[PDB]
Amino acid sequence: RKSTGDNSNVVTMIRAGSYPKVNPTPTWVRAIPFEVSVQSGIAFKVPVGSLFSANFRTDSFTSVTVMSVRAWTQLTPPVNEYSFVRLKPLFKTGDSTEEFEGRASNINTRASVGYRIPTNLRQNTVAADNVCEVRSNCRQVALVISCCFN
Amino acid sequence: NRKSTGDNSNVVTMIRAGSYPKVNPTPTWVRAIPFEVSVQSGIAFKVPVGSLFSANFRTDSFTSVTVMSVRAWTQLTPPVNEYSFVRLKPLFKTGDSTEEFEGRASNINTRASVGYRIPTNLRQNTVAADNVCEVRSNCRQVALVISCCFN
Amino acid sequence: TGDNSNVVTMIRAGSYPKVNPTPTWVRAIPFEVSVQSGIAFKVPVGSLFSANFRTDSFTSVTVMSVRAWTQLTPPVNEYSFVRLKPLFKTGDSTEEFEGRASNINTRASVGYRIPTNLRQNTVAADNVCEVRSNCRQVALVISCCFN
Amino acid sequence: GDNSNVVTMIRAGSYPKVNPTPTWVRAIPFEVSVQSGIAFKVPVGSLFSANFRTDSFTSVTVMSVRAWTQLTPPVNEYSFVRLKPLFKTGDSTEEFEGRASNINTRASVGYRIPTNLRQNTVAADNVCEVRSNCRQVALVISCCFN
Amino acid sequence: RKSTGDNSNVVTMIRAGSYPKVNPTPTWVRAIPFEVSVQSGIAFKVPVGSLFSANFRTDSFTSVTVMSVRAWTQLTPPVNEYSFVRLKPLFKTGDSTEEFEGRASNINTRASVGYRIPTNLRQNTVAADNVCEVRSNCRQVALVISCCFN
Amino acid sequence: GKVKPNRKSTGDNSNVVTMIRAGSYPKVNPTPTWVRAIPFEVSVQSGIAFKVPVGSLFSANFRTDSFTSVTVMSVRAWTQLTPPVNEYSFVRLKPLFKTGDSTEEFEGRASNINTRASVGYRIPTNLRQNTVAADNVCEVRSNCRQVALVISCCFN
Amino acid sequence: NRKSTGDNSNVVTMIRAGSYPKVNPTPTWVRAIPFEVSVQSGIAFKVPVGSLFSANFRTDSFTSVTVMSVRAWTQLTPPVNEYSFVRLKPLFKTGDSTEEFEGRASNINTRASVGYRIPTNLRQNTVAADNVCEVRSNCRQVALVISCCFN
Amino acid sequence: DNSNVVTMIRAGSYPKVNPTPTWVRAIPFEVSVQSGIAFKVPVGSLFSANFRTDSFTSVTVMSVRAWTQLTPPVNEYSFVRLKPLFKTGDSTEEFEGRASNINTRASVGYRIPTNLRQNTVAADNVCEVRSNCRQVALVISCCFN
Amino acid sequence: EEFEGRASNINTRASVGYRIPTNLRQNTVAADNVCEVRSNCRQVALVISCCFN
Ligand SMILES: [Mg+2]
Ligand SMILES: [Mg+2]
Ligand SMILES: [Mg+2]
Repeated sequence: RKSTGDNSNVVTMIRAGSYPKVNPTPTWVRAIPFEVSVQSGIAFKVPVGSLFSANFRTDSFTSVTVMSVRAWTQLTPPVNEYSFVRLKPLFKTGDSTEEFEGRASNINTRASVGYRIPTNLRQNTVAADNVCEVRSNCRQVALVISCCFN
Repeated sequence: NRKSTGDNSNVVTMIRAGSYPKVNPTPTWVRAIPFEVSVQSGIAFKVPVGSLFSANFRTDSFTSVTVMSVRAWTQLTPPVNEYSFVRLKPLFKTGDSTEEFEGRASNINTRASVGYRIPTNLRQNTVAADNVCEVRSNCRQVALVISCCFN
Repeated sequence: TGDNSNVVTMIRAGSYPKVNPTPTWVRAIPFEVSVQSGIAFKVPVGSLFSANFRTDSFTSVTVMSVRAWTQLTPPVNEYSFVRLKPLFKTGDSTEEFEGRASNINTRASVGYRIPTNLRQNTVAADNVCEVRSNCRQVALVISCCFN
Repeated sequence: GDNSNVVTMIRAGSYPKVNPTPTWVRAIPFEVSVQSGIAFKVPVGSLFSANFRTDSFTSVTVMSVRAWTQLTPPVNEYSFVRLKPLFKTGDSTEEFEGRASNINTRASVGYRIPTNLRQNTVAADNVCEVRSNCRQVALVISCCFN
Repeated sequence: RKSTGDNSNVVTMIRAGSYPKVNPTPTWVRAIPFEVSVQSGIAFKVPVGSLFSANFRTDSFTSVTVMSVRAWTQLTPPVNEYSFVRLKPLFKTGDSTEEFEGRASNINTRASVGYRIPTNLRQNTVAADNVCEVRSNCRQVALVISCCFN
Repeated sequence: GKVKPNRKSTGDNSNVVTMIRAGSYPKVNPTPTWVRAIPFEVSVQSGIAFKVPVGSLFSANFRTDSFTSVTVMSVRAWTQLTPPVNEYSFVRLKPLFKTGDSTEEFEGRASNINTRASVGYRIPTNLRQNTVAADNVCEVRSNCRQVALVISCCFN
Repeated sequence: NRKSTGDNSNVVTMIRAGSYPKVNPTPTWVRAIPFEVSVQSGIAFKVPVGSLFSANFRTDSFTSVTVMSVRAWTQLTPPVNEYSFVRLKPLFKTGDSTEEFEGRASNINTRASVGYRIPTNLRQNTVAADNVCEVRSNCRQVALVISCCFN
Repeated sequence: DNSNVVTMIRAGSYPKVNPTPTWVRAIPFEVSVQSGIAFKVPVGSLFSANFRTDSFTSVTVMSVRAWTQLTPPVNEYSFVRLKPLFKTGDSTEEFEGRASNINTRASVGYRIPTNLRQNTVAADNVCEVRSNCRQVALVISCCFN
Repeated sequence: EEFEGRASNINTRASVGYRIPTNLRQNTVAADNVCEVRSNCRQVALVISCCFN
């Protein structure tokens, strides 16, 4: 039968009022997953521009406030080795020297690690800027960046 | 309660991330899209859903949308001696409606406003080729604010 | 003790309200169909739009539940029965909701409710369901929302 | 049951009492033209039309009448509108008047018909006299079609 | 009288009454398992018709309301890669763009995605229709679709 | 106990597709069992019992042609046609079992000629084994030439 | 009241019967059937079900019976110097058992008894041709008492 | 108890037995009746292999119920009377019942008090039946012994 | 019924089983069979909870 309260099955009028405040191009909190190629014994600078793309619905943005960064190895490690990945946060005001590392305990398993950016270091970064250096015995690294597009 | 409320520190801190989660590069997005449409005095006007997908709204990677409710305002002044008015007639691919949700301005200098909610049992996707509602008014332009889910 | 005035009273009206000259209408529409022995009859949604029901002004409707009764006596020695197979534009069903009489002189009846996820609009060209019966006519009472 | 996502059987019983032409409580919006200094008699027939889904009715029990000035007033003047209820058993002499305190704003007033006077009216009957300095008055009539 | 306040070991009479409502062809809520072949870099469209088959006892149905969809990689991934799988729901009233993706964190383990269809999109579907686009680096994906046959 | 409160409702619902963080591949079964009330009719001669074949339960008309076995739980019967002139309808059921047929004659008679007669019987749990198309459910005697059955059973 | 000292009356009364009820001229009747069986030394005797069906038990009208529990007693004195004993090996059409539920008398002049219950999942009907169990005993006769459900 | 295999019974002394016990029943059987003529129902009708009671020679009747088994004469509503009978003395009641729908059975029954519940053999009569329908259906609650 | 079970790790066994309802727990002899077994693996290992009698 379905209820009649009221009635919940047909269009109903909305007693709107004054025109509100609008914004066609609002912000957007997201977790952007993407991968990068990494060489052995060399750090790779993760460019912020990768966060802007139609593949994420974010190419309408030009700046992004990074909150946290997480990385997983995306390919198998060398023979006899265990996957490992490292993150060195970068900042326009001053690059860091931390090497947040994670090593797999099962060769067949990924190695993972992340780092949170404190509030006092949460600013906008443009495509030209770099998020962090990535090091890994695996040739590709899977990244998942929590950030705020604006 | 209270205290730290998480971490609240001044430098980067490690995250003991684990197994690669479930991700989605192209998620959904619930939005309130504002956009205008020109109208003539005496003729209805079908609002194309294709107006909701546009780079002006960041809703450009989408091809389908589920509309929840529609609200309309007269964007321009009415003719001389008249009070603004605006009508909305919901439209559905399964069967157009005959409602004419109408609102009128009680002050000539003020907008007319009206809107309608779409019940859950009629909230299916619409693409660019589909329509939303017929709009009537004595004002030559109508401002729409449409609550919908992009997917 | 519950009566108000005996003369007209003023209404301190305000700003012109939101109005709708053509509202919706939740109804229970009764109508009959003619059914042949052993042949299913597609009930046309267009039957619901008619001045006989004050619904000639609608072109769409949301059906909620369908109830059916046999309108005429069944064949000799037989008991009445009636069957409803829901029909949907998105995918016809194969259910055969059947009710039977226990007294030859009595009507057979059965109905089916439509879940909220399948309650979209239908126009005259569409069909509600299939009807089968040993009786030659079936009386239906369709609960529906005109809009 | 609502939680169901498919059709479910109904164990219907006796053929119920039915009515293909039921009644309907409505708020009917429409406008009427008015000349300066002349009262206009509102016809009940303006309530029976396929613009209101009511062309299938012939009688209606009016409950309350509300009016708003639909067009601007004369220069220098504030809008006003009056209503004199009319009844077949004897017209009234009240002039329920409302005025706008801002020239750009509509003037509004309405009256309630008491229970004892809520009888049917037909297309030839008249609801009330409308007076106004604006040339068109919008009316909303809460009534019961039957 | 059963067996004196027990479960009884004998047939017992039922005082049946009027002939009830009946339905020889009732609805059926099911969780259908089946596999689909997926190649590299291309999306496969899952045909709703795969749900109608005598291998699921459902060849008597011509329409079905789908509720949820779960995918699992059915074969091992390419050398050095971690399995993954994506799911893009499809609807007649408007295909979606979500690429619900799930990856494996162990090369020898499956990757699992799943997505639920809201109620307002739970309409029937026939064999000619489709359910979703499947992507995966594995040559085959196992699917378990929770649906309602009617 | 105290199952009185609570509500759940999946914490309300939404309007768009949502991800499911599925896990391991579950256990599955493409050809599961099915509990059913199967309605069908059988023709009866006057004063001659008719053995109801179990094979009637397996038919595409009931969506069960894919089953070759079934466990019967309860049998209910109704006279499907009018009785003889001057007679009140009646129907008898005699349960049949492979391990030993019964001699019961569960009988129900109409108290109005225009009305159906009805009766049914319940199979105890210690007799609810499987049956195939060739086996029989019960005998059916009646004064009406057709009997309507509704057999509550579990298709496996 | 009414008839003055009714309810527990010494007179006939009227029953306001209604619709004709569901009848069954051949119900089931659960029983405890006592009967004897002759036994030879060192030889097992298969007890036939068709010993439950006899006008001596009013059961000549049944053809099938569901056995629930079997009980046995030595019906004649045992050999010289011996204590009575009796053994039961349950038999089933779905598969014969190998148990030997045995009893013995602690006084030579006293009967030896024993029994076994049939679990629910094994309580199907049995016809005359079938067997219930095997009986062994040093006494030339055993008395039985079977709890069974005729139908 | 709750198991799936035979279990032993620690039986004791041989118990009291009875191979031919009593039996409480609700025997149904039909009898022809002529118009304006009462029919004496024979207790013998209660002893038959159709009821499994062919082994009883006596029975204690407790209550008798009757339903018209065939349709009534044209224009007439069905009815049926019961007159209890006893060896110690026949009664003169006529517990009557009349159908309120020509298509419906007429029904009436009577209950026997404990002081009149002695045994009756085949040659004994339970009651006289009268009706306008040529056949009457009887359900007798009785204790076979 | 075809009660199936698959392994989420290639190196790991796939497992599944079925319960027999009380009403179907009769005796079975050597000639009888218990169930059919299908598998892509060449050898399957069983564990049958049963009551010998
Ligand atoms: Mg790795
Ligand atoms: Mg005005
Ligand atoms: Mg009669």
